[PDB]
Amino acid sequence: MGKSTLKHTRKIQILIDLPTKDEKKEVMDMMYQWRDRCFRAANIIVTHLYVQEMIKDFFYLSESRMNTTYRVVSDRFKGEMPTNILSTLNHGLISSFNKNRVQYWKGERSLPNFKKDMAFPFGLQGISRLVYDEEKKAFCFRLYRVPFKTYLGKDFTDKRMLLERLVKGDVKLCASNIQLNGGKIFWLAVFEIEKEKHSLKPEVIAEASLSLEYPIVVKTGKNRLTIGTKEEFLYRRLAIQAARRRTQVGATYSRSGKGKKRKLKAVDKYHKTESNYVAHRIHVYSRKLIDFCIKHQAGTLILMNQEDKVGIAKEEEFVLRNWSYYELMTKIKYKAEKAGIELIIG
Amino acid sequence: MGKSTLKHTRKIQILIDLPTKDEKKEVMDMMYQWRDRCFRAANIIVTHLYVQEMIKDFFYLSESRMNTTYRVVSDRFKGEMPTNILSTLNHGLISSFNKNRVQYWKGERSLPNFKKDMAFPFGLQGISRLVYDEEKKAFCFRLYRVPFKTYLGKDFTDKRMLLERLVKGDVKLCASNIQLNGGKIFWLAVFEIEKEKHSLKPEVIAEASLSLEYPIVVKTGKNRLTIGTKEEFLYRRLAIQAARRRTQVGATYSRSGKGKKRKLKAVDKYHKTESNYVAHRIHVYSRKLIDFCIKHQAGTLILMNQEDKVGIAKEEEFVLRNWSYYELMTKIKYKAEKAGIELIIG
RNA sequence: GAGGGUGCUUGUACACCCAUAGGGUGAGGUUAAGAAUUACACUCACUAAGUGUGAACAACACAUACAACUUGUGGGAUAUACGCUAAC
Ligand SMILES: [Mg+2]
Repeated sequence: MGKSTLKHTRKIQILIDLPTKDEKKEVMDMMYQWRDRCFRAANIIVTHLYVQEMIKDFFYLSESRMNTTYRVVSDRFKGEMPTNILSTLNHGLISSFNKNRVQYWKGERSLPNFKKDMAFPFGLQGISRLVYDEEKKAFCFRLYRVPFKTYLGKDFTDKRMLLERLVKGDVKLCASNIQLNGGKIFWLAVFEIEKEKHSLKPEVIAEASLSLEYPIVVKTGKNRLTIGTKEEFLYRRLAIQAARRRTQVGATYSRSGKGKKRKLKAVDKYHKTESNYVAHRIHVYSRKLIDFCIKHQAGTLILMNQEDKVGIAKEEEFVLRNWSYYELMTKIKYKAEKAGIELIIG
Repeated sequence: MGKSTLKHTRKIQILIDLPTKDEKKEVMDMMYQWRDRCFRAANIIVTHLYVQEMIKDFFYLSESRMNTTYRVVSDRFKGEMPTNILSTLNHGLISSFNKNRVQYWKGERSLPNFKKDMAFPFGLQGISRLVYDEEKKAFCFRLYRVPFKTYLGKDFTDKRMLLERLVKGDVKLCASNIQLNGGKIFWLAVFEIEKEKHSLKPEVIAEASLSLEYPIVVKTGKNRLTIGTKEEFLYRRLAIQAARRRTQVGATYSRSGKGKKRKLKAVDKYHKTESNYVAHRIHVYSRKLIDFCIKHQAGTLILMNQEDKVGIAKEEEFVLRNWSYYELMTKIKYKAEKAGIELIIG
């Protein structure tokens, strides 16, 4: 079933917030050792859990589920590797194996050997002091008593204000991972955002137009969305017309005397299919327009129409022509009134 | 004595020799079943081998095999499929894993993942009663007590002599496989064919360069040959790419509600068309290069990969990019090793 | 009219067909609505295609010029192309 909360996966840049470069090098090598031990532990856990699962087929093997494996790996790596990271890795791998057990038994998928370059996971008990510093103009935190800062760069994307509510507590932080790539340290962070009931805000405006290059163009707030293309909308129509043309040409050069209905029923069918295709196109474009209005909570929509240059002359042609091409005004009004959107014709 | 033979893979189409279509469909269904069971068995083989290796590593750090893997795949798939396929699959996977054991423990490689669309193996013990039939104009042979006839058609020179060599026993067959594709059965045979003897003078050197506005330019002495044209490699491929992009844009409102396979049914054609086209053009160029080497009795050919102005800045580009674009070096190696011509890189 | 079928596999063209094939469906899954029912770049699968004989959507026979022929496969909305498999 669809969960009441959505999940967003992002990749922010985490950097050592320490003054001395020697401390930075120490933290870097300790992170690298962390990833090495994480790989070794993860491979050992996945193979051991496979052995415990496949006790039937391992007859030739010469001699809850958390405790034995986690403790064995712990005593193997006590003092040289943090314990909560092992706990998070073990929990994640057991979740994955419980998910893919059937596939592994049937033989569809082989056992994925986690390589040395795995993005090593970390739990909630490891991260600390996740607060936004205005003096540094960035987010800062403490991972396992190691200071760290965020270098989001020239990012205008959702990550910044995601972290804003995250430090504001509106978002629960899931089991996230630290990835190392080419000396760059990223935080593969999974945020759980509660799906608030999107209330159609009556005060925010939306403008929809019948452009020349795109059939529907919609503008709402600081976002613009194009709906289809002339080529996409016209490919099937051109195919239908070409089929009609070749059928008529073949019939005109075919054998007569067998009835005119047998000669033109294909042409009539092709005409009907062309009309039905355009109707389906109108339906799907209107559906996407209303859907975009729903997700942006645009409670007010205007069909800004034609009027431009105070009565300008006729151009080449308008894709979807006017608002009354295929009852398009009616279809949009219908889907709006079922959605809960007031409509103002323009 | 050194190896005087080079392994070559051949695709021989095989039709099913039963009178009516009910038996044909039954045997085709059984053959699909064979392929599916082979993929499952191969995956289980790889998982078991990796688990064995990691358990050995675990036991070493804390403080026969072929028979075992063959036995486990047997008892998992006895009676539903022939037995020779599983043994050859076992032996091949064991050879590959014994070769890559160090990398797999270290972690620089990912464990193999076999899918439902693989060729399944069979050894030289599968072919029985291989004889040319005069009434049916085909070679007939029984593979695991299943009759099969060869569909060569207009191949009165190439594969008709290689298989006529097999019945006499002059040419040896290594392990083969079988591919199944859209109602067609293909046999992928690995033949050990001796190298041709040609009059080659090692003193004469034919210079070939991956440069110019042509794909590969070769010359020696005073003769020159340009292998292919830009309009036949880059521009034609750009047409496939542009058609694919148009199809991808047009697939957002293609037939929806039927999964991503059908919504992308038109896109997938151009991914195989472009791959096949480039693999054929590289084949033709790689053959037209070794052809010029053979024609003037060139004993060794030099491949100068760029090396322009001893490390100069990047120009726009020259066709074919580098000397391993689409296995052009990997392909040139075998056409040189068989011919006895030495290959020089630079 | 693109693109496909048949002409051993791959490529170019070629004769005959198919082609709204970016289409027409079916099964499973998720979702909303009081319902009809919508949806699903969710999973999976089916379906058109040479000539003569032949009752037949059985089968058989016939069915082009040029070159290659170390292979199979996964991912790829705007990531520039990456990885798995056999062999030397
Ligand atoms: Mg064909």
